Amino acid sequence: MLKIQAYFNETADLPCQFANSQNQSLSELVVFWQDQENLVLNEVYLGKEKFDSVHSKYMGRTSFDSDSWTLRLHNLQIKDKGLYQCIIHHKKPTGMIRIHQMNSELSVLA
Repeated sequence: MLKIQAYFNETADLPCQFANSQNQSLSELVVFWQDQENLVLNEVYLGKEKFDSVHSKYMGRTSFDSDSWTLRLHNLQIKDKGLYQCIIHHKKPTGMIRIHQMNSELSVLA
């Protein structure tokens, strides 16, 4: 289990741990990040960020980097500690197929 540690009011990079052996391009994928309570942190629909699914709890605090397949969670709260998940779908003309998953344990120290 990937364990991350950051401090209160600081920042954290939640790793998606996607080698991309599938060699997909972002324009063909749908990337989601949700917390232990299945709340959306960030969503990148076929390459474009979609904020109408993001929970207010995260509005303005996330930023996804495709180069590293990492979501950056800003302005950490002691309440942000917990388990997070990266979920990547390959959107086929039909619908979607899940091709990846990873969890990260974020510890926020005061």
